[PDB]
Parts: sequence; C-alpha cells; structure tokens
Amino acid sequence: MKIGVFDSGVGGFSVLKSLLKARLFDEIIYYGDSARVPYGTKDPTTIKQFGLEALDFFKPHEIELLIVACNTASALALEEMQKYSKIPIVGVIEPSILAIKRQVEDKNAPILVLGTKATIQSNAYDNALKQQGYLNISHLATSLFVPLIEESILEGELLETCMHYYFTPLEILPEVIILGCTHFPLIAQKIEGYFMGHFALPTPPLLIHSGDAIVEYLQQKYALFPKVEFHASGDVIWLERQAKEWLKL
Amino acid sequence: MKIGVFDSGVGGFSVLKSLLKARLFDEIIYYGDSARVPYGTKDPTTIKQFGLEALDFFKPHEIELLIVACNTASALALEEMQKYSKIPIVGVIEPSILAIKRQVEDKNAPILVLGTKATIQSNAYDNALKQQGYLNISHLATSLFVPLIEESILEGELLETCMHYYFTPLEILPEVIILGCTHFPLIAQKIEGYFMGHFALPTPPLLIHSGDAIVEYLQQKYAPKVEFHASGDVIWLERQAKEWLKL
Ligand SMILES: N[C@H](CCC(=O)O)C(=O)O
Ligand SMILES: N[C@H](CCC(=O)O)C(=O)O
Repeated sequence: MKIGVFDSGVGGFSVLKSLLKARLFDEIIYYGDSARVPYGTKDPTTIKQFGLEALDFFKPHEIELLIVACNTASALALEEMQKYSKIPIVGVIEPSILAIKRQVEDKNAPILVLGTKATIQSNAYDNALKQQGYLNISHLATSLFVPLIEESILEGELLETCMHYYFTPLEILPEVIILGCTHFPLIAQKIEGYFMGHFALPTPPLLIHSGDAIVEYLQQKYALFPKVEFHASGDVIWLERQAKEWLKL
Repeated sequence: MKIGVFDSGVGGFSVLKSLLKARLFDEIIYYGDSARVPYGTKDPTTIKQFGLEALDFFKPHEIELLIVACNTASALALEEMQKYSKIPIVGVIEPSILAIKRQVEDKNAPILVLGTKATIQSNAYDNALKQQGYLNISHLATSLFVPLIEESILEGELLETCMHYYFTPLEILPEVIILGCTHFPLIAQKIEGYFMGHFALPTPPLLIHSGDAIVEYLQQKYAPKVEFHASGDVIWLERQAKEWLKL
C-alpha cells in the first residue's frame, strides 16, 4: 500500500524505522509538524486541533491508511481524526496493548507506563490495560526525556541524573515498561540498565516499543519496497537531516 | 499608554515582571504563542513567520508600542516585524547591549552570552557586541535550561548537573554573563553560584537581565491593566504568570 506516517516532529522516526525494517509498504508519506512540536506539554484542545489539521495535510496525497506515530496524538486526537476520515487511522497505543496481552499472562505483573504529560494525563494506557484485566498499573510523565533525547543526550550523568529524578519516587518494581513516547526507544537500554541495577534484576524488564508493536499489529490485521517522502511544518531539510541519525541502519 | 507584550509562551513574564514593577504603562496586552513554543529550537524561516503572525494579533487591540519579550524572536524576526509595522517595536537584545556599554568599560572583559540554539546561532549578541568594541566574547546555547525551568527544576542535582554539562567545556572564565533568554532570570542566583563555587570567586560574575535592560532603555525613550492572551489554552498560560510575576 501507500500510507502516511504522522508525528509532531522527528520522534516518529522510531516508528518509521520499524516500518522500514519490516518492508511493510511501498510508499510512505512522512509528515512532522516540527514547527509546533512538542505536543506532550500542550493541552488537549490544542492537540486535537493539530490532529485534525494533520488530516488536511494528507488529503492531496491520497493514502490508504494513516499511521499516527505520535503517542501524544494517538492518546488525545486519534478518535476525532478517525471520526473525519474515510481511510483507517492506526495509532500506537492500541497495538501496544495487544503486544502486552500477547506476552504478559500474569494479570498482576507490575506495568509502568512512560510518556509525555499529555499522554499520561489522558490515561489512555491505563484504561485500555484495566479493560484487558491488568491490576498492577503505574504511570509516569517523563517530560524531560524528550528534550534530552532531542539534544542527543543518550548517555552520561545528565541522562542518569534525569532518569534518577523521575524513577526514585517509584513504588513498584516493573516487569513491563511501556515506552509510550516516540523518543524513549533511543534510551531503552539506558532505562533497562537503570532498573536492572537499582533493583538487582536477573533480567531486564520487558520493554514495549511502539514501533515494533504497530508493525506486528499491521502484519496481523492486514496479512502483509520502502520509499519514503518527507514533509515538515518547520524546515523540512532540517527534518530530513534527523532521519539520517534516527533511522541509522 | 497601551502596549502589547509578545513572547513564545510564559517565559516572557520575566520581562513582564520587570515591566509591571516600573509601572510606566497603564495597559499591557500579553500574547504568548504557547501552542507553538519553544522558538529556540526552530529554524529562522519559521520563527520569522511566527513573529509576523504575532503582529496580526495586536491589530485589533490597537496598542501604541509592541515589546517583543522573546530573545529568540528578537534575534530572528525583529527586523521583519519592524519592517511591516506601523508602530515602534522594541526587542530585548539592543537594550541589553546599551545596558552593557553602560556597565562594562573594560572592552576586554570576558563576556559570555547564554541563549537558545537559535539565538546563539544567529550571532545577534556577538555581532552587536563587536560593533561596540568588545573582544572577549563567548557564546553558549544552553538549550535544556528552558525545558528544565518550564518544569520548575530550579534547584537540585538535575539543574546542577545540567549547568555542569554546559559550563565545564567553557574555555574563558566569564566576568559578564548575558541572560539572553526569557527563562534564565529564574536561575540567575544558581548560575552565579555555579562559577562562584566552582572557582572560589568572592564576587559573582555580572549578569545582564534582559527585562531590566529593556526597562532602562524604555526609561530614556520614556514610553497597570494586564490582559493575558495565548495561542494555546489561555488558562494554563495565565496560571503560570502567577508564579513568574509572583513577588
Ligand atoms: N511525539 C510525542 C513526543 C514529542 C512531543 O511531545 O511532541 C509522543 O510520542 O508523545
Ligand atoms: N522565549 C524564548 C525561550 C523559549 C522558546 O524557545 O520559545 C527566548 O527568550 O529565547
């Protein structure tokens, strides 16, 4: 097929990478609203309007299916968007819950949800999880991880001090951690390392990657080479430059 | 005297606070583009457009003077705005340079400019400083300071470690530090302490507060009902003001 991938900026590249890795589609129209990014710190009303406007961007491209790669957008604007689209719009939250259900049998396993303040406050992960029968659910808005990852601070004392800042107030010891944000996969190993150490874990907690989850899901739902076209709200060449580092083979 | 104050979001309150205090105005229409903030990490073209669209917002409020409280906008779109503008537009850069000439005679004094990537990248401060004679100039895009302050990390090891991340590479020990960003005034005390405690400096480096600087300048040119506006939830924005303006 020919699809569109939407995100607030360059975070969506973590989804795009999984999409390319799988060779699921022949044409992908990537669009990042890099001029208004980030969404996670904004309000619900606003993100919803951004959502609608994103649809308008794809009207001329005529895609068969739109993937809302942004977790913040999937959480607060996927419904309204789907409500005005003729084509199917798949967010990243839904696929992750299927991913969890498929590999976590113990309904008591401690699950920690990570994401932006907007994502967390919408409680989209918690509701979908509870509905599926999970009883031990925690959530944390790790805002600073986004700007940190964007400055490319993927190691060192600043990241460690930042992770320590958000994690220390943690009560539960998670067996599952949801990277409910486009950025978090770039520091997934650092997060695993933090919990493995601070809790003398034998193995790292299971990490749920949004990109990998959507892919599996898309292969499932549509029993399934890769040519991308980049579009941005802000300087597009600036965005294309990021793809190089994020998508890194 | 009715004036509009423009900023990327809530950082502009630090200029507002310096304004209100001086009280030389009887009406201020504050407009923060909170839905698109920050400007500091974006490109010149986008920022120029944003600044232009900001004018389209004060047309109705019919203000006499427009203060661009944002250092990034000042650096990247002031010229463009002043061009298509009917009324005078004063940014926060030039006033900070006049305040520097006025307070620093040693044209060799080590000067460090701190601002967003865009502000630093534009060389607005280095250029203006050089046309005035200074030869000891250094600049640092201390990007993360904005999101940290936005999240109120104004103390603690996270802030401390961030300052260390940006400052340790610093070649010259600054005698003058320019808070070339609306958020930096909130960690001024902490920034002074850093170098002070890090080099046993009895006296803290001189810090230039953009807000104060534009006030002194506005004092010479000689020219309160504050009205908050925003591109994002106006509720969330004004709430913030309570803390920034808080005194
Ligand atoms: N794309 C957002 C992170 C960046 C932003 O806040 O816009 C998400 O996945 O939640
Ligand atoms: N107001 C901006 C900082 C925040 C932003 O980047 O929008 C400045 O003074 O540079």
